[PDB]
Amino acid sequence: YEFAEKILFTEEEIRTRIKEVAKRIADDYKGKGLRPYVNPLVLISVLRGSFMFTADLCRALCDFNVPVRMEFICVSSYGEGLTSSGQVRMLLDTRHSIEGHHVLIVEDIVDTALTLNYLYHMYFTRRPASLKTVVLLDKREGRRVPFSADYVVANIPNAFVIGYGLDYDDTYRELRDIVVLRPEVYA
Amino acid sequence: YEFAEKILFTEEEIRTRIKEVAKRIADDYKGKGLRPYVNPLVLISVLRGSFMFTADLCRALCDFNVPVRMEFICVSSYGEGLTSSGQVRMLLDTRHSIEGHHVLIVEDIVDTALTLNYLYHMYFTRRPASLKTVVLLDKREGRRVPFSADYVVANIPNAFVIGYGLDYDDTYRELRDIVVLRPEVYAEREAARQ
Ligand SMILES: O=P(O)(O)OC[C@H]1O[C@H](OP(=O)(O)OP(=O)(O)O)[C@H](O)[C@@H]1O
Ligand SMILES: O=P(O)(O)OC[C@H]1O[C@H](OP(=O)(O)OP(=O)(O)O)[C@H](O)[C@@H]1O
Ligand SMILES: Oc1ncnc2cn[nH]c12
Ligand SMILES: Oc1ncnc2cn[nH]c12
Ligand SMILES: [Mg+2]
Ligand SMILES: [Mg+2]
Ligand SMILES: [Mg+2]
Ligand SMILES: [Mg+2]
Repeated sequence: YEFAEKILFTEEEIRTRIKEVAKRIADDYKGKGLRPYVNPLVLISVLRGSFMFTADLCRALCDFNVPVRMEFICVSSYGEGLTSSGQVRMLLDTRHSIEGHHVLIVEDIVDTALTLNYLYHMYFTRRPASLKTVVLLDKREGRRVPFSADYVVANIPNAFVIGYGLDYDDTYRELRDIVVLRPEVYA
Repeated sequence: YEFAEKILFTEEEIRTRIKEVAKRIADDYKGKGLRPYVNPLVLISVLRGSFMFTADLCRALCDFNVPVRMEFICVSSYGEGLTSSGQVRMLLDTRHSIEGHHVLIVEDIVDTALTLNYLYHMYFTRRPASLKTVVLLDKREGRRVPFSADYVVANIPNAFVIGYGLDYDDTYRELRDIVVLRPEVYAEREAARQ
């Protein structure tokens, strides 16, 4: 791992926390009567980074018997200095309607929050029975617009992290652990 | 699982198998000199069902120093049914070009092979340095079109399997094990869908 300045979390620590987050979620929804086919917890996994987080979480949720529905969405930048408001081009949206459904947006990391806030406001207008967010890493200090995630696996300083789905120039997504990219490397 | 007729593979087994499969891929691509940034093995994950196998496979590949670049594409065929629609819907293609690059398509299951047959043909014309496929499960007793994947984790009998990314009407994708869905469960649902 000589491209990393430090180890933030190992696969094990990540695993543990996810299970804790999943258990909290399960309790929080114990009342909503979530049932397969008719009333599942919809996970709108925001591609690409979220793919790894989403895979381990839906399984943790399953441990706690939470019936889920995976929706993968792919967004795209309109270009630098074109929106500011975090507007993104929807390349692939949910296959099913979220209207009347309990929805949970899944992101691997919230930093400036521009996109996540835009998405939250977007799905919010589609009238789901409820709408919350789960994010693996939260850079609380990086906000460019105010935004609070309902569930967070870990808060992190403003370091550039990689691994567990997170990349730098499309590299390192496959790492089992979350680490900090060495400044020597990204230079 | 009360909705299951049986469990074909548990999480542990799938885990060991993916591990062994990754070692093979590692050895096989050794001579290609895969390197991060300059020459990564391009993994094309076929959403949606491929998401889980893809997540665990790239990590197993990482265990063997295989640098990968991830690509998620989406193509639909069975919809929320039990049988192939026949047609394959290209809803999302690669972000970047695969030309000149070493590419490996990652699929959860190959049955009629209409999907992969469609994919392989599309990508072959784009001239990648190489193109191979890895399928978690092969229901070889189901081809509508011929297709031989370069890596198969497991062969399965002709039965509807769910779990580990694989669904029936967007359900059961989160299971840890791969199990056989009872026909009385989808039958009741299909009827409800009717
Ligand atoms: O709040 P922000 O400052 O936007 O930081 C977090 C976002 O950036 C990343 O997505 P990215 O652009 O890397 O897409 P990716 O998930 O496909 O890698 C990450 O994957 C989160 O979406
Ligand atoms: O070999 P074939 O007979 O083509 O069938 C196998 C394909 O069908 C399924 O995808 P589906 O269309 O169900 O979409 P999904 O991955 O999004 O569930 C499966 O996930 C493979 O893509
Ligand atoms: O530190 C970080 N690493 C990878 N992707 C992101 C997104 N925002 N900030 C990031
Ligand atoms: O057994 C099966 N379960 C889920 N997807 C598919 C596609 N082909 N065959 C299926
Ligand atoms: Mg992201
Ligand atoms: Mg990124
Ligand atoms: Mg598929
Ligand atoms: Mg399917």
